[PDB]
Amino acid sequence: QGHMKRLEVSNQAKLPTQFGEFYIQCFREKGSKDHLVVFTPNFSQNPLVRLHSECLTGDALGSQKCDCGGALQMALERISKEGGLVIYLRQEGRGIGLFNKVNAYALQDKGYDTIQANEMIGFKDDERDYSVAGEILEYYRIKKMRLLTNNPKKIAALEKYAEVTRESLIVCA
Amino acid sequence: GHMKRLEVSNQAKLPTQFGEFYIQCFREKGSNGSKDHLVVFTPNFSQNPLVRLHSECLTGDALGSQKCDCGGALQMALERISKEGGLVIYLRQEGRGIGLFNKVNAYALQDKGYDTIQANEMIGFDDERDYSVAGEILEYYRIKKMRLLTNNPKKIAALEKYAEVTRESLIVC
Repeated sequence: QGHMKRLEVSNQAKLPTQFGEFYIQCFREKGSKDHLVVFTPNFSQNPLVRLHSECLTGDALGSQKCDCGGALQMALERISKEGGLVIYLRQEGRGIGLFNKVNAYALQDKGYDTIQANEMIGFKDDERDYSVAGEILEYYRIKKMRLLTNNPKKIAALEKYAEVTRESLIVCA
Repeated sequence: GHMKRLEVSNQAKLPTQFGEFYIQCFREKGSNGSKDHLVVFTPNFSQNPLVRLHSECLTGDALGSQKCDCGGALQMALERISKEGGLVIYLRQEGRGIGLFNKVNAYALQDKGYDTIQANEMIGFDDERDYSVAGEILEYYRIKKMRLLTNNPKKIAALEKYAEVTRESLIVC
């Protein structure tokens, strides 16, 4: 589907998974990051949408940490039963990346407290931008949606691209 | 703290559905955040440890894909190192070093029934994966002998340069 302001869209492809049959489609922001949307063949005019920030440990390694453990899996189970999309953004560790997140873990392991840890690695504010997700929503022509999130910054960002109903994602509560 | 090509994080504990691992991030110095390689390992592994040199594959690794290209491979390797002792060296080299965007387009061509010669040409496909950073990781952990869980002669051939390698076959499908 071509390009829209340094965002390239791949063809869609079938992906059979243990959760069921999805389509996937890559959105390459050129800079340069390959985001992915995973969607059920049919979804409604008010689909369940999960905006997921990459978390390698929870997503791929079966982490049991509450930071992101089980979250991707829960979202894929939910869109599978109910229809919808997962918008998989490549923004590991709130935008500061895996390296720093691993050091944050190791600081936690040694028993530093939250503020000491942040201070030592350097993480000031959450550096994530979600406007790229807005473009993906326009591409699929989603006007209203149920967003699976407990993050008001994600809610706040997407409400200028569509009508958002919040829905909580409690994996670890 | 640096090495030759890589910067190394602190080691961090990761509790997983497979057992308790340690993880350590190896970042290519002067990389944007897209070369944060990760080693996942069991505490105090042997002198002939099981090693999986894993090329990032989002669909298999994170999305529960049932495709034989990479479906189940990461899970199998984590189950195995947890029982036997060892390491997964997770290299950020999605799509044979060509990337996720191209991989999804390659999938879409297979969906349409193009044959393998046709798909390659149309995608613009050489296997661009370098494994020499895995060598520095092996040197860092002082691994001079290993059982390499793979069916790829190029992975074997490359790691033979740094250590004595015994091949172990990976059977997922």
